[PDB]
This record gives sequence, C-alpha cells and structure tokens, in this order.
Amino acid sequence: TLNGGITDMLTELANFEKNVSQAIHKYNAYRKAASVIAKYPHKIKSGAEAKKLPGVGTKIAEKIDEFLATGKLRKLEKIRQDDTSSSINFLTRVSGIGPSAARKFVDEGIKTLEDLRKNEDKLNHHQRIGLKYFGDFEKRIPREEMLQMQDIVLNEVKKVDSEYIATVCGSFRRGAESSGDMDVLLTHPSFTSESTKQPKLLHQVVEQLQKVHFITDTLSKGETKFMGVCQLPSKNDEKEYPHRRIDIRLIPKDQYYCGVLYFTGSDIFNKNMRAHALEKGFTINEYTIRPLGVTGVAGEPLPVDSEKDIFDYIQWKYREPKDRSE
DNA sequence: CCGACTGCGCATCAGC
DNA sequence: GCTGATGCGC
DNA sequence: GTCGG
Ligand SMILES: Nc1ncnc2c1ncn2[C@H]1C[C@H](O)[C@@H](COP(=O)(O)OP(=O)(O)OP(=O)(O)O)O1
Ligand SMILES: [Cl-]
Ligand SMILES: [Cl-]
Ligand SMILES: [Cl-]
Ligand SMILES: [Cl-]
Ligand SMILES: [Mg+2]
Ligand code: NA
Ligand code: NA
Ligand code: NA
Repeated sequence: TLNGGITDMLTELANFEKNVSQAIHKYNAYRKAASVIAKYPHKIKSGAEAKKLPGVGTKIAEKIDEFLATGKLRKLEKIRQDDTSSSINFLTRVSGIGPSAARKFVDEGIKTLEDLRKNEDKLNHHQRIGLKYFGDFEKRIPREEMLQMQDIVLNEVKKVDSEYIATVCGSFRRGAESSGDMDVLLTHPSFTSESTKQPKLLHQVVEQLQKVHFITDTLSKGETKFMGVCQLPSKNDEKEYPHRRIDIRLIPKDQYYCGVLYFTGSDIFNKNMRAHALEKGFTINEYTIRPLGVTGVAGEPLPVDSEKDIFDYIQWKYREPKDRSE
C-alpha cells in the first residue's frame, strides 16, 4: 500500500489508546485517520497534505511529519519499551481479555503466555478458549478455505430445514482474498419482526454444526447471536487445519437487508455510514433505518427492499460490497 | 470553544 | 430472581 | 483526536 508506514503507525497508536489509555474516542479517531489515509490514492509527502483529509487533524499531521522525516515516532518508540504498556497490549491479544482485564492481570503479575497457561482457573470461559487457540486465532483464513467452510455451513443448515438461508458476510462478502474469521447471517421465515413462531432456531443450527464436528467450541451463545470456534475436516495423514473463529447472527427475515448491510461491513464503513445517516437525520442499525425526530428520538422503521434503498435514504450512491473495505 | 463521536448481543457483576 | 451498568467483541 | 456550528 502507498502509505503503509503511516497507517501502521496510526493503528499502533489506536491500539495503545484503546488497550492502555482506555481512551475509546482517541482509539476511534486514530482508526478513522488510518482508514482515510489508507484509501488516499497518492504517496503522502507531508503532514499538511494529510491534514486535508477528514479525520486527520493537527496532532496527527505533526506525527506524519515526524514519521516522514525520520521513519519512526518517538512517542511509539517509548511505548514499545514500556513494560506495563507492552504487557497490557500483549494480553489483549487473547480473545476475551480486553483493556480492563489485561490491566488487572498485570496488576496480579499475570503477564505472559506462560503466566496465563498456569492460571487458567483465573480466566472466564471466553478467555480460556481464547488462550487455548491463541496461535490459531492470529492466523488468517485463505479464501479457498472460506469457500470450503461456506459449503459445509450452507449444506448443514439446509439439512436442518430447507427454509433457512445462510449468507456468509464480513470480509468474505467484500471479496477479500483472506479473512480473519467467518461471519454467517442466518434467516428463517418463522422469525420476523412481527413474531417468533418457532423456538431454538439458532440452537438447532449450532447443534447440527457441532454434531458434524465443524463447531468445536462456544465463546457465547444466546437466542440470536452465536460466537464460537470451528475447524475444517482434514484428510488421511494430513496436518489439521487451524481452529477458526465463527460468528452466526440470526436476523428477522423481513430485516435481511439491514442485517446484511451491517454484517458485510467493514466496521469502519458501518461507522462512517451510520455517522452520515445521523447528519441526514436517520439512524441505522442491523434491523432498521429510522428517521430522527426534531427531538432526536428514533421514529418508525422505513420500508427497505434492498441494500441500495438504505443508501438512497441517506443520499449516498450505492457501493458494492468490495468497495466497502474501509 | 465544546458537545458529540455507530450501534448492539451476550457474559458478568452490583444492588436490591 | 430482576434490573441496570460495564466489559468485550462484533 | 477531530470537527461542525
Ligand atoms: N464496531 C462495529 N461497528 C459496526 N459494525 C461492526 C463493528 N464491528 C464489526 N462490525 C460488523 C461489520 C463487519 O464486517 C462484520 C464482521 O465483523 P468482523 O468479523 O470483526 O470484521 P470483518 O469480517 O469485516 O473482517 P475480518 O476479516 O477481520 O473478520 O460485523
Ligand atoms: Cl477518549
Ligand atoms: Cl515507530
Ligand atoms: Cl431490512
Ligand atoms: Cl430497530
Ligand atoms: Mg469477519
Ligand atoms: Na483534516
Ligand atoms: Na482481547
Ligand atoms: Na466476526
């Protein structure tokens, strides 16, 4: 990428602010600046040039000037050698360990992978699974494996009930050559915004996927959202595939377009689009787009017949999924 | 200057 | 138990 | 940390 050095710097700063400073708005500000620089189609020559972009302000412009002239950022070089910041940043790489738990563990002298492994009884269930698969969860998934995973999920769902529709979203739907995890949107005509005519709709699908040894572990599970672990079957004498994160979201069938818009992302794209909606007087979530009243109270959901309808309401030209990787 | 910053499911905890 | 807040990840 | 009004 043309400006990878700068965007890596801003990403490292974002992670510092989230994990160590617990400053969520700075985390989001740094990620917004990284995203807008990442799509800028020129190699940046100065901080002033970058400051023309929305989300890049005075302080980031100065950091860009430092980075361009020296290849480094003193602020980050100091963070990298600070033990407490390093410890906290490492611990948050375990799924289920966030900024608060990371700092609490450091306080208690739980600081390394070996520390975590000998203190499993101090981890909740999610953290325990995150530790178990620490290495695997940092490996990306090639699209070819995503296709095999898609084939299993769609066929197993069909066997439970042919009226289910499962749609793989996230980075896969945006056409990525590799994905961090698998995201599956699920619908069934029994579950709408008007009624739930059948219970256990998500449970049934999870169970079937566990029964064929595709889903291997559960991080969290409720009526509409499953988060867990899966693994492709391997062949005779072949090394096993890494374990992979899988999320499944059951969305009311009449709200598919809002749900598929949400679950396709990217996360920053959704943030930017939802922010634009607010400036247009709407609010978007994974279920509906609603107008905001004069008082800032969401009104009734607007009719939605396609993903493009949502774009039309907020006066955005339609963007195909592959153009949403912000 | 300064209020506002996208939006939410599930796990966990506090207070009653 | 319920309710509401916080953590976490999405 | 950035920005709109
Ligand atoms: N913070 C968020 N706000 C709004 N939507 C989000 C947020 N995080 C995630 N999403 C939505 C958009 C994402 O594309 C989708 C799936 O999440 P996620 O799996 O983390 O990202 P991803 O599929 O885009 O990339 P990856 O390849 O890393 O898995 O959920
Ligand atoms: Cl902040
Ligand atoms: Cl650096
Ligand atoms: Cl919809
Ligand atoms: Cl809603
Ligand atoms: Mg994903
Ligand atoms: Na700017
Ligand atoms: Na984590
Ligand atoms: Na995901």
